[PDB]
Amino acid sequence: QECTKFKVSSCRECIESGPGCTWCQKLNFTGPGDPDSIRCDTRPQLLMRGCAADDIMDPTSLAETQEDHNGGQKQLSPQKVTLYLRPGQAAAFNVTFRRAKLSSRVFLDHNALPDTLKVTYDSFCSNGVTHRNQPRGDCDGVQINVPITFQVKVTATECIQEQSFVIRALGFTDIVTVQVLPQCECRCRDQSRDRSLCHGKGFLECGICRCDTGYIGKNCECQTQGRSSQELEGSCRKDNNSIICSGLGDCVCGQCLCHTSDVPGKLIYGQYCEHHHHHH
Ligand SMILES: *[C@@H]1O[C@H](CO)[C@@H](O)[C@H](O)[C@H]1NC(C)=O
Ligand SMILES: *[C@@H]1O[C@H](CO)[C@@H](O)[C@H](O)[C@H]1NC(C)=O
Ligand SMILES: *[C@@H]1O[C@H](CO)[C@@H](O)[C@H](O)[C@H]1NC(C)=O
Repeated sequence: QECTKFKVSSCRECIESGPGCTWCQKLNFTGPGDPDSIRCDTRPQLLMRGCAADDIMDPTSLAETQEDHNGGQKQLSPQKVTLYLRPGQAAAFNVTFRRAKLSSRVFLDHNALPDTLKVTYDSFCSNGVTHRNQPRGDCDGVQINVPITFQVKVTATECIQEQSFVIRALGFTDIVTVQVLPQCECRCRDQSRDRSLCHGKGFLECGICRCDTGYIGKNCECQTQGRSSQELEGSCRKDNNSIICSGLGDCVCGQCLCHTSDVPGKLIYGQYCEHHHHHH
């Protein structure tokens, strides 16, 4: 929790909806009556609905760090950082400053960023003052050979374009190079290893079948044979102002297939899944 979403139709659209949002790519996850957007929810919700660990798509903001050989750099480490940023979720990483002669007071800052990137600093000073969530790193009472730590937190407001920026301690030539990359795309299972997926009449895209022309259904199971995909839906809805199969079933090649329940003695029946029995 929490995931706010509206009629999401792809894994990326789900990820973009907020850091609490995750996407279930499980084949047939959306049973009768359930639209594609049910695939997008908080991790605990999907788990509870039977989405397995390998089927929850949930890329996360993260930092990778690299240090050059030695000399290299002396005072700031690490020398290279790569961030993968999911919108709304901070990536955190630590920069160490090691005084050599100067200076007693040390500030940490970065070059101007686009409005899409928010950066704050925690300062873990040795004197031992602590600052948190500040626009700049700031430590007084810095001493030679006793390293100080700054925690850098970077948040993107969108799926950003790959860019770089630098972090520097004021008065020093040292550079921390920060590579910034988006983390918005899902790594989903494609249909390469099974020609029967989506009945071999559509493309599998993070659990959703995108059916070839002349085929409809969650699994592309229904050939239309030019009966319009409308005519077909018409025998699944009671009136033009009503919803298909009462919101409780799928229109499967012109006929409602109703949600089955594990609850005794619940039965959803009728031409449009309109009869909701509690005593069957
Ligand atoms: C998905 O459901 C369809 C029912 O139309 C079925 O043909 C297919 O075997 C199912 N695939 C799974 C569970 O992997
Ligand atoms: C950075 O260092 C601080 C202070 O030692 C520590 O509490 C924090 O967990 C570190 N942050 C990361 C991202 O490793
Ligand atoms: C009937 O209602 C559906 C519901 O969305 C709509 O797509 C369609 O425009 C309507 N058709 C006519 C001709 O009334």
